[PDB]
Amino acid sequence: RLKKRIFAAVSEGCVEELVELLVELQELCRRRVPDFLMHKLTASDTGKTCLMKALLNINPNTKEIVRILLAFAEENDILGRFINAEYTEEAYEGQTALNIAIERRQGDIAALLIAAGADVNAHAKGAFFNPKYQHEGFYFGETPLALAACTNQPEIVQLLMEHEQTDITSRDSRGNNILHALVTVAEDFKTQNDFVKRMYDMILLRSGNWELETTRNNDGLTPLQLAAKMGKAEILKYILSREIKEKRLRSLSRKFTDWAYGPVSSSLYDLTNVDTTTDNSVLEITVYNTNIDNRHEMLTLEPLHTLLHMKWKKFAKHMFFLSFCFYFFYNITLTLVSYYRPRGWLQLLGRMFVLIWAMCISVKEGIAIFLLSDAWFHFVFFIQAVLVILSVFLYLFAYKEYLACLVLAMALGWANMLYYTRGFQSMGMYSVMIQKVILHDVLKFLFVYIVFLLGFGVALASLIEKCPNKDCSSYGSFSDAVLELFKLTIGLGDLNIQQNSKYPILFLFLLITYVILTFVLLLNMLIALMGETVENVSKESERIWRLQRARTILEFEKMLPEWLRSRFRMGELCKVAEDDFRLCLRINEVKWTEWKTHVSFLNEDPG
Amino acid sequence: VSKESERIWRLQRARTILEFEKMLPEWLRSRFRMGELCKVAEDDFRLCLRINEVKWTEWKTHVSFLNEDPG
Amino acid sequence: WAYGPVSSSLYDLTNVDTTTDNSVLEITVYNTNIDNRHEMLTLEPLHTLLHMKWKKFAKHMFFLSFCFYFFYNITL
Repeated sequence: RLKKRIFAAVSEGCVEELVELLVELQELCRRRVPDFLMHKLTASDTGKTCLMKALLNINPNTKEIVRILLAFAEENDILGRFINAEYTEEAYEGQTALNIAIERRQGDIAALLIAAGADVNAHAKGAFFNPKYQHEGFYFGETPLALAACTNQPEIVQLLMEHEQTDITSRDSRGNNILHALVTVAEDFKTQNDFVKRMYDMILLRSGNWELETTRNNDGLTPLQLAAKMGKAEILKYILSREIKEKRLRSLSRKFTDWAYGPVSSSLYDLTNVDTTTDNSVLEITVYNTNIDNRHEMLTLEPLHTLLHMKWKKFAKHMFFLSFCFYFFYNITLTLVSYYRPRGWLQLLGRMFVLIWAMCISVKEGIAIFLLSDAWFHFVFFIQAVLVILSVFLYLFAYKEYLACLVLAMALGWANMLYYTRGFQSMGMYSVMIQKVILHDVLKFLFVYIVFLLGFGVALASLIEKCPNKDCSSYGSFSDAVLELFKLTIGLGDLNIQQNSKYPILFLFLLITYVILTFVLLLNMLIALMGETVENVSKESERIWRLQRARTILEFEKMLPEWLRSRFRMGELCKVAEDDFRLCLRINEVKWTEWKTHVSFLNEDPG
Repeated sequence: VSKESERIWRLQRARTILEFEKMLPEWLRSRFRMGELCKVAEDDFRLCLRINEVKWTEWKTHVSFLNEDPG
Repeated sequence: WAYGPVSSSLYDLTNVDTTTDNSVLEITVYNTNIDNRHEMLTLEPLHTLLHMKWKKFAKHMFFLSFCFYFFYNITL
């Protein structure tokens, strides 16, 4: 009944005199050696001592209870194993008094424990701090530094870094260091007020070198590629264009102004890990990522935009339109060889051309298809090529049923040219909105309409008597009924009433109701809906088209052999510091509002 | 209309849910019983429904809570 | 439960959960004389109560009734 009394007196905070008397009694009992104090001061079931039970429930009189407690612990020479005590439950392992004094936003007590000999590298390698599914657990970095930096306490970050025994480059269980943590936690502006970018900048500057932005966690990613894999588009915009104006820490930046004269200036970006020349750059990671849905804002940043534009107008234009010409001639050869079928020096060339190009397209699509909306045109290309090659196989055999496969393949190619219509911005937006429309509405409308068509078809075909003058009625079998309904929908047929029925007024009522239901209702309703969609799609058409063109550019860049890729090599070297020599990509600019005396630049005389 | 379509649809689905909940017999309804007890005060024991949340703007020292160690 | 920016509020359901004569959920839903039910079925415990009831049994019962109706109509 002593441990419980101590716990109650320190948690309730109703008085410090009670805990004073209880500690006096405890010392008197101890006067009759430190392990006794330990086992009588902590809870064995959950490892938690009195300091944690004191800091968890802070009352306006806790700064005295902490002082008295650690003073008593020092007067018996146990302060070490006491202030450094850690949980033992398999759920919050490793937690200490410092994590609790920081999570409760207490600064004074935080410094009080830091100065007394607390461990500043306490790894909270628990199951509540390294969770599996969110909303049950908080992952912050598992170090008091990262916990003081993720809950927006700059004062404690300064006090922790100004220390000596602390370790800034420590890596936790998942592999992350403090910068991977700040990248995994950064959310947005509308929901975070942009405090993580500032802590990133401060922590980076307080240790000036590339030691923190080069290490890899257990997936082999740096804070840059880690900000690109996840959708973090604000920290990426910060890191890609980070200009530092100080003198000694200028080699830490990624954009150096080097030419400025008046309002005109020529910034010189950096491309050391952004230009698809390594294992997984930031460009390839940004483009091929299909799990973020925020690629609207990540392919418009500073060097990525111009990198894509330069790659495009350097070789992707040529390769794209060359491939389009090849496809067009392949399809015209197909169409002519089919139309002029049999019901030579040049003809054999056409047939071998069709064969080899179908084989090539099928091979390429089978290769590219194993690696997965976004890429169904691969499926369409594959089906068309397979149809052509199967038809020619069956033709070289003793078969005449090849015409079906041939004409189906032909029609599929002519309807397939809409994929090569994405090379033109206007036409690209056009094709994208066509596909958006067929996804949005025509599918629902077709489902409903087929339901109605088949229902009323079987109804009308049942109402008809079987007359033995076969030209007596037109709604005969089920097929004829559904066909007459289709024609009367697209407005070609003829609506007559003397249909050999037995209840002709009922026949007329059903037909008029079908005509109403579709023609007046569904078509006009769908037209209004697709009026609603277009007003909302035209603003993202350019974005989705730009992302598709980026996919195409990076797909083409892989077909080239080694020496050509070494030959293009966007961007040229630029000595940046004492000895840096980083590749770069110059981007000129003009700004008429921010007038300033130019101090930082690489070259005095502008060129 | 597109701005109130979701509202009217949600209200219709609510009507349907509550319509279905009355067809079940007694013991099944006693078996589902959304939400679990939670001792709230000296002796309160009110049924409850937990709803987790995340807020990055209003920073404050936490004083009021039922269970000290988070689970 | 609050720890950092994450926290776990624990609402109350003593007269909001269709277990009495006329609760607040049933009164809110079956009321046909207000025309303000746009904003009353999106409040704190009502929204999640409806969502949990739905994904607990109304999904099953709804799809089962639809299947019964579809087979009845095809037989017809």
